[PDB]
Amino acid sequence: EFMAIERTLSIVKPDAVSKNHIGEIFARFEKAGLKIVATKMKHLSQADAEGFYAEHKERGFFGDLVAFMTSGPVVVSVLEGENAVLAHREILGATNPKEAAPGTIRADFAVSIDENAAHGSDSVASAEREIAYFFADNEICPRTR
Amino acid sequence: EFMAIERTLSIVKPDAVSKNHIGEIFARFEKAGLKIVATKMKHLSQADAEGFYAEHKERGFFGDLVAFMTSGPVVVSVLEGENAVLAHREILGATNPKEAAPGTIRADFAVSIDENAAHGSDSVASAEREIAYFFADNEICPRTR
Repeated sequence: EFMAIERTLSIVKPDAVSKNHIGEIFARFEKAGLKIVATKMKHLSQADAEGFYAEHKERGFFGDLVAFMTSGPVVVSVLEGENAVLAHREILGATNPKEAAPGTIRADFAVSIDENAAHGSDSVASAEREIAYFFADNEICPRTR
Repeated sequence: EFMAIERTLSIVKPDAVSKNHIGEIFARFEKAGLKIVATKMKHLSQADAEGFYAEHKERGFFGDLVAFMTSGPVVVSVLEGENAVLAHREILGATNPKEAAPGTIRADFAVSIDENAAHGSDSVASAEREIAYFFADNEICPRTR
């Protein structure tokens, strides 16, 4: 081990779920050495989505964001690995798919920032909050084999 | 539509989870036209596994099966699509990896029948039972987009 093991939140957003890219996206996580240690498919209620993005409730984009993130089922996951927060963001690419590097999830599975295929926690601090929002601690499944 | 839409249970077993093949296996489901309409990662308790395989509780292989299926986390999913029960079994390949056709999940991710990477429901009838074992009806997430 050379970097601290971290946990970060992934969401496969309703666009990428609807286009059946869950496996492709998961496979990218695993290829990069991250471990999926929790996952569940959910259709977010309005309150679920509003609570997750509560920091931004007064922002102009909030309504559309909440509508999109409740428009179809998502997959929420916890990814574990060395340097996971930044490693995940590297795989994801830039938040804006138009700026995302070739071969990244945003570049390959999205075209615009409003529907950009996947979420990743921005920081170690925000990951702790985001994971706790969707998962009980005892829901997370450490590897035992 | 030319065949009835069916739902079937998938389990990515503790071996394939431990070797980080969840994405690869999911991607195969989606490539074959199946939709993941529910999924969750779980570490089965002894009672969970014994209840799922209750038909076989008096069989000689039962103890080892239960030990294996509780040895690490699994991913349980519901797959939906035309002819899904048999379509899933075609992707999985023979239950015995030594008999499984090249390019199937059992052939590619397993070597022996006791730890054979993945479960698929045997029939429409057993799928109904198996899905109901792990999922509430309202847990399943129909596509809305």
